[PDB]
Amino acid sequence: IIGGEFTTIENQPWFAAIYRRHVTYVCGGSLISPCWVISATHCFIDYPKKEDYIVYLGRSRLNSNTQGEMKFEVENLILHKDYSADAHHNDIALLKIRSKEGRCAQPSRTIQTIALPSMYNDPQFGTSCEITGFGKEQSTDYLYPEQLKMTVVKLISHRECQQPHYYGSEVTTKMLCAADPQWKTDSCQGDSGGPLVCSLQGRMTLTGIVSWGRGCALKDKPGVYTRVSHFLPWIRSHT
Ligand SMILES: NCc1ccc(C(=O)O)cc1
Repeated sequence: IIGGEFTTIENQPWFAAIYRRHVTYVCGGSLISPCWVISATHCFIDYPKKEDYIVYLGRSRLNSNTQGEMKFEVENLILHKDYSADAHHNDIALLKIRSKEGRCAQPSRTIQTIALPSMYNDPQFGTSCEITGFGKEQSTDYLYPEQLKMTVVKLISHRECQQPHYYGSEVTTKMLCAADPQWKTDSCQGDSGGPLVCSLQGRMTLTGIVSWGRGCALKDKPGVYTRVSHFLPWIRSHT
């Protein structure tokens, strides 16, 4: 996350930190139900083996065990069959979580689920949503922040993101663009699979999943996100 502010897991009780054994940080995710964390397929396409991943819930730091956190193995890693990169397409994945004691996640003050959107129901452009992650704080940074971060970004119309000086055609209607009016804050390397949460009808909804973007916080190059209300049939069936 470029710019923005620091936060703890209580301000995003649904944020999941995903890691890979041969143990490093992989991507963020979102808990949509006790046994399912939703994320981005490009995060796992290179190491499809569910056995190498570890998922945490209620964790606010990248390399320190946050009090009250739950650790989970991936009982199942489901990647979207129609995925394709180069501007990732259908960048969505589902991870079924299960602890060593074979249990899923149990809600607490630091672990809650996030609601999915109603079909094809997205806030109007210009709406302010938030993004969470352990991503880089600066494009030239080598390290990832140790503390979780979040920032605000405004939804951009498909017509506006469609423009050439923007992302041209790389962006599809199954995608949502979001960015800062001054391009001073945005998601970056390490924030993928993370949630784009917007308030829809007075309800916090998982509107988008960090997917891709040209660099970070650069003019006319918004962050692109997998449009969740366009993959509900895929989510319900697969869960
Ligand atoms: N602004 C979206 C975005 C998400 C992820 C990356 C990246 O992993 O390198 C870059 C940009």
